Amino acid sequence: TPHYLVIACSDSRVSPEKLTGELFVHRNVANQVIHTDFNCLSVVQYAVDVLKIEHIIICGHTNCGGIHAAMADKDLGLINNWLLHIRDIWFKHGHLLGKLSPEKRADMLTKINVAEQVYNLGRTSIVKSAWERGQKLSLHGWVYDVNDGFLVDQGVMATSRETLEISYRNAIARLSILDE
Amino acid sequence: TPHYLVIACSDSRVSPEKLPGELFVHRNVANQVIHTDFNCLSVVQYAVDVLKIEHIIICGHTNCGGIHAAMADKDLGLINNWLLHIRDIWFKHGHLLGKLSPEKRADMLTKINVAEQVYNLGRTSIVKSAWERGQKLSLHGWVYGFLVGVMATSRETLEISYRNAIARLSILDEENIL
Amino acid sequence: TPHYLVIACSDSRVSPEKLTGELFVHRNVANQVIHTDFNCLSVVQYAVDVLKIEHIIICGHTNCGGIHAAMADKDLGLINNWLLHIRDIWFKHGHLLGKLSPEKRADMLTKINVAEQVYNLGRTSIVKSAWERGQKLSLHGWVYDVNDGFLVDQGVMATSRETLEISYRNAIARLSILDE
Amino acid sequence: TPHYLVIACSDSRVSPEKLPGELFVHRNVANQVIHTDFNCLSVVQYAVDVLKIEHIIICGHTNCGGIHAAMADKDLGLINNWLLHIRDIWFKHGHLLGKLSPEKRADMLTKINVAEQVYNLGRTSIVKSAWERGQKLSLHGWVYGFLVGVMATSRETLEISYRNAIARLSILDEENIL
Ligand SMILES: [Zn+2]
Ligand SMILES: [Zn+2]
Ligand SMILES: [Zn+2]
Ligand SMILES: [Zn+2]
Repeated sequence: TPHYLVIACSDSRVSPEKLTGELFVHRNVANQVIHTDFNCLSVVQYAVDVLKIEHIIICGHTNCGGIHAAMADKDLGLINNWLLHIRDIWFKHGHLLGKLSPEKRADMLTKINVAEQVYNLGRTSIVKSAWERGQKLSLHGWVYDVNDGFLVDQGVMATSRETLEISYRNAIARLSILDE
Repeated sequence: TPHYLVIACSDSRVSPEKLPGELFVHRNVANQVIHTDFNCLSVVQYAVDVLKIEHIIICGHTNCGGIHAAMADKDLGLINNWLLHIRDIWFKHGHLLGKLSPEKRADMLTKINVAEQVYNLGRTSIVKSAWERGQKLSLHGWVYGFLVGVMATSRETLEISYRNAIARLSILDEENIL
Repeated sequence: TPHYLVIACSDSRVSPEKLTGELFVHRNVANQVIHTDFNCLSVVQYAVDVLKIEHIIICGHTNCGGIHAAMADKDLGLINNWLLHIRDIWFKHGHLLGKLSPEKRADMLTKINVAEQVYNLGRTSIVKSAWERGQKLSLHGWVYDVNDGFLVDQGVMATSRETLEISYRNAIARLSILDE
Repeated sequence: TPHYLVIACSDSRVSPEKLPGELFVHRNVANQVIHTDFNCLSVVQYAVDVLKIEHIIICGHTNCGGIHAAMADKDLGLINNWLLHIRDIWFKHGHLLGKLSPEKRADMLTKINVAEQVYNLGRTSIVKSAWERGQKLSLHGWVYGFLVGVMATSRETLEISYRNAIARLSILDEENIL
């Protein structure tokens, strides 16, 4: 029975099964781990403390309607509140996203979003505690592209608090090198 | 582009994409719609108000870990709180479920659970408002090699269809009685 | 420093300080402990596991706008979702509430609501665990009346899972005896 | 009947009712407005849309346990997750805070925190919509024997007032620098 928790986007048309009964699956809009979302956290706590799942994959995707909607900033109603976390992420990386041509930002934000969600998952009390008590647990952030059908392990792979901080830092720095 | 929102369980072996790009998908433990879950409510509000999705399917499944875990009631930690809503639904139907033999109880609760979550979904401000302003929106509760319920198209048919599912489930087959 | 967590209503005009720096305070609409509300649960977990607060009081009040709004069933918007938990409580006790004259139901629902929130608090993983590991912890449900300025310890006092189940049962049964 | 919503901290010694039946009150740990907290959002939506409350006050306080706990970063369990939003705000202002001496850092974060939570409140769909439809609504961020900030009346003045509070807080008194 299952060995991977995958956290993926609700509007991704590639299923996690296809892009990988190994799988325990959470999906939400823009593949978020929000610090205080009982729904995702519950899932994570069950996967780690009960099922002893040893890999968590957060998978984003290009051409993601949740990302595009966080960026366009329309009055969508309740979902805007959900998407504000992604807006906080755009402004965390505002200088970086402003250098790019505007048809290119969404795909940058999509990758940055994945790194930030991994960083959040790694910071939950649940994952911190598992790493502190010796439990073998790895986090991964991937981004999938259906323009291709293909994948990028998005620079973020973490196996301890140490490797989370480092791999988070370097993913962002690797994303800050710009294709002319 | 998407025409269906599927709310399904995180431990389900099968992709909701059994049954491609017509699906918008939310997965959580025991396929719940909790009145006040920002995560599931956000998905529903976006599907309905923004994407104009005209069908919401809550799809449960038999041999559900989350259902079993809610009944075993061990100290699992945080997930126990999430599963408390499942234990409320168990006690709402305690006389019913006690009339089954032990080994049949899980699969009944799985079925009851779907009906209850459809009732919740239909009582959201999101869905009630969409029906009140004439939007076409149908809700479905299914249980997943076949798909074995509840079907709503308005607040009156939600009430009808929920009460019928429960009465229908209250009628016990000999092979299930204790 | 503090020895009581009080959970009270956001629209109550009597403050918990007055009706009791002893106090750590949570307030929300209709003084709820909802199973999966990270906000209240957080508070409870901190009070019990960190501050080692030994008493939790849930205090309701008569003439409570949250209760009245759950009962009238207007399209209020987002808050209706919050108040649905209270609607589930009305229907848990529908036969009992139908016997009463309609000008009397709200005050009955207010008291029943308090018993149900205590029962929920007692069922959290946090409180179950504290009782299981020997920690001294008492729960109380009170209802305050500003028609009077006065109090009723609403039949629900709990110090273990055992006393929670019992005291919950008897509170409801005591509330089911009707004043002709 | 009520004219003020007060969002204050659960560990505050003083009743928000220092400063009677004019107050509708929400209390949580470190007086947060988290974008997706159903509890606080519900209160705000009811105050604004239903009770027609024209003022929202986020009132923080010095010597705040929740702020201290977020900075100490011990393994407290569930509450750590709630306090993570506070640590995000710390790191958003990491260069600022690192320029203070250690024993002054808490009280700066308390002040920053209020400003950040007012910014959150002003960016809610609830508040943005109320401003967009012309409703009179002002937001305030205060820190509590005196009341030592941010004041918003529209989305443009929210932006102005938030940026000014942060720049104003960035100007360091000699007695606070390290
Ligand atoms: Zn997406
Ligand atoms: Zn399942
Ligand atoms: Zn009240
Ligand atoms: Zn405080």
